[PDB]
Amino acid sequence: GTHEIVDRVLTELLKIGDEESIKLVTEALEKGEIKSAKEAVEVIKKIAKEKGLKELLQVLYIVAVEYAQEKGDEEIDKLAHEALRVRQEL
Amino acid sequence: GTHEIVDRVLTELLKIGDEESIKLVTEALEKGEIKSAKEAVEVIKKIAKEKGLKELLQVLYIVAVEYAQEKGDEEIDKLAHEALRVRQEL
Amino acid sequence: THEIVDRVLTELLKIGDEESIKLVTEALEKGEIKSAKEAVEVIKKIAKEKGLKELLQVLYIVAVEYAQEKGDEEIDKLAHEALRVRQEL
Amino acid sequence: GPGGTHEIVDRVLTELLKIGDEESIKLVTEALEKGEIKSAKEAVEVIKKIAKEKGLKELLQVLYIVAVEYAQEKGDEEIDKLAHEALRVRQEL
Amino acid sequence: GPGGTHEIVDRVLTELLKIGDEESIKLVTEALEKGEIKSAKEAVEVIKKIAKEKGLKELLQVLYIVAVEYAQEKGDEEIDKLAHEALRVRQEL
Ligand SMILES: [Zn+2]
Ligand SMILES: [Zn+2]
Ligand SMILES: [Zn+2]
Ligand SMILES: [Zn+2]
Ligand SMILES: [Zn+2]
Repeated sequence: GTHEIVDRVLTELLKIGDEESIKLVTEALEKGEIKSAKEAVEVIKKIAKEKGLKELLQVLYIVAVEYAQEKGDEEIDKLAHEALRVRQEL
Repeated sequence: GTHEIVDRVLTELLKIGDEESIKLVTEALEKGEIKSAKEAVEVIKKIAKEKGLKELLQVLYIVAVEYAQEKGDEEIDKLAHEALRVRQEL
Repeated sequence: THEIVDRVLTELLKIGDEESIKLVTEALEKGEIKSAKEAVEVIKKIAKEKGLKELLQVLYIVAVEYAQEKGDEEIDKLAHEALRVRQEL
Repeated sequence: GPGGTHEIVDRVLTELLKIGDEESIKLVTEALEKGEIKSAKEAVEVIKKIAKEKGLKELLQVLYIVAVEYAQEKGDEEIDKLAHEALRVRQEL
Repeated sequence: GPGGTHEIVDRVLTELLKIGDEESIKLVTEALEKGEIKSAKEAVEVIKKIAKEKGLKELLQVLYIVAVEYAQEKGDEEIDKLAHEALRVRQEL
């Protein structure tokens, strides 16, 4: 759950070589800050808004919206769209 | 249903950085208008024909034929081919 | 029923082959393609006459993956003919 | 049998088209039409030797990828061995 | 056994071909051929170690992706933990 969102975000960040978001996301994971898939999205969303990381929010939208689709989870879908909104409003 | 079409369109728009189409599509989604995948294709195709958005229609054709293929939806398949006809007539 | 032509147009789009999209969509409009086999035959014939190597490339890939998916030996045979027609242009 | 034959050969041909390698395409399609390839294992073996003879590191790369993924799919340990062989041939060129 | 070893090693090689990392391909094939690997988990540890000692950032990126997806497939928390270690080792290189 936690790792399912986080690990995929990490993988997608490596593909675009966003090394700073990789560092920040992994820290949040290791700080014990993530206990659910839902928690992963809000934490990663918050981090990206604070540091102005448009590509992190793009990755986050894609990963969460597919996780929500795959699991039938309406809450994750909401956070994914809200991530893009943060991305727009940067 | 609705989000099945819209969310993949947004994901594909993100992959090519079509920031203009992303604005319009999430705007259409947020406006509570779209109640079905068929309405999703209709609204996006009409947006993109009005604005002359070749890349949106291409993404629309692909997302909608593959959705119509998966679920057996003759109406959506028709709408995808109409998306493509408008694009070629741009 | 026309699974093959849909996958062909998606691939033609990526390479921006608007002429093949046109000619392929025309064949679809007229009711010509009602099965996988007729999909490959009609598209291969159209690519042979109009001299479209890129269409035959796309058709081979699409047809051969379709054949593998469904275990359809006649489509496989058709896919390789389209490749041969390409190699002789 | 031809089931495994075309799974190897057709995916190799698909990948060669993607990189535009007409030289390999002609070499593989002619070996297939000449009856040189009657099983998955022979496909790998024939394409591997063709590529070694002509120094086609790009064809061995495709062959390795297609063969090891087929070997994992079918649990075929002989395809897997040939696949690693293809990679070694590529590496020694 | 050899199944899990090759599921890890073979995909790493596949991904290394895609980025053209011939230095890593050689070091990985060398470790495979030397019977130094009995399981998927050992494959990850040995590849992670080589990549640390030779400073191979790209091998570690490939290793994380291969190992973390294998771990998800197999419900294998030990291999997941290795995958994140591989990313940390890359961060310090
Ligand atoms: Zn993990
Ligand atoms: Zn959604
Ligand atoms: Zn259609
Ligand atoms: Zn074939
Ligand atoms: Zn192997």
